[PDB]
Amino acid sequence: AEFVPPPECPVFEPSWEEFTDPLSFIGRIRPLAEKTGICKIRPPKDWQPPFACEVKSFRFTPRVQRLNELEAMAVREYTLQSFGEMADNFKSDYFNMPVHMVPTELVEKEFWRLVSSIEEDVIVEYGADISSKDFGSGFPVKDGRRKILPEEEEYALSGWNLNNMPVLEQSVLKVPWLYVGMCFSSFCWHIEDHWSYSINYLHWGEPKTWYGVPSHAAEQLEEVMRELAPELFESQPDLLHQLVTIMNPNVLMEHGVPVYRTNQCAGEFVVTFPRAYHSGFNQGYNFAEAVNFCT
Ligand SMILES: CN(C)C/C=C/C(=O)Nc1cccc([C@@H](OCCN2CCCCC2)c2cc3nccc(C(=O)O)c3s2)c1
Ligand SMILES: [Mn+2]
Repeated sequence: AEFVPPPECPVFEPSWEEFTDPLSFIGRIRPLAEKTGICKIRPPKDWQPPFACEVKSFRFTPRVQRLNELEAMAVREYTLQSFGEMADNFKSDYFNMPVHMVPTELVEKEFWRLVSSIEEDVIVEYGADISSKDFGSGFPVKDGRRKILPEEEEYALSGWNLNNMPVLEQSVLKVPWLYVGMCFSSFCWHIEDHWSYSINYLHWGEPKTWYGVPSHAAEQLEEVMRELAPELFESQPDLLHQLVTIMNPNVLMEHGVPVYRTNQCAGEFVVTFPRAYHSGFNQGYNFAEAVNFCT
């Protein structure tokens, strides 16, 4: 009856030589990582970019998420600090223990029980899709808006700074987004527009739990998802259906869809490959930055 964790996706720990350029590194790991849809990359231990958001003025209105909205068939303004106090209070009250003592496996098991629970109605909030143009990127940027210390210039010029990723697509003829998470805040199964790659960096906080499906199984997932979707949504275009495609990974696994998981911890990157379906949820109060790119 309880959730069975999918197998773990690949984790790479490049040396300083292998860490010189993200595009080259991703191209090298592609033979393996494209067979798992997602992978995790741990930078060298000394690579520690400072958090460069304007924390004093960081204010936002998160969106309300009802975990069991599919089975069942608002706007308060926070600062970073006040959302964190709300987030920690929620999780410690929910589990009756300090937030850092809750095992990742237990939050994962409870999340999926809640998504299918018809008797318990859990509602959470997600500071999602915050533009880095609003209060700045979490990475230091040579934009002139904020001041960069000498020890920070290396990170402003790093290829792994998400503001320095190639985002322009080649054809005959984008900015990173920010995510402030709390326990159980989540994202539904989707692929990126134009089947792009995405790269995701967790600046700080509790882990972000991911699930990924390799691209060779994309059509298989789509058929399972539409076979099991409510009939009212069955004929909806993909771009709209993706707004509500919450589905337990074990259900996909029972239909033969390969699924991998990972816990992305603070300071780690997750890369999603072209047409690799992914979904996930946050273990607690955290702060992530993400951008789409093409190769
Ligand atoms: C594809 N979804 C729309 C399906 C809906 C899922 C859902 O139920 N709730 C939800 C709430 C807020 C944002 C989003 C998605 O927003 C995409 C961001 N994009 C740029 C800004 C404008 C909108 C599109 C995300 C995609 C994504 N992918 C990887 C990791 C994360 C993460 O949160 O860490 C996210 S969040 C989802
Ligand atoms: Mn995505």
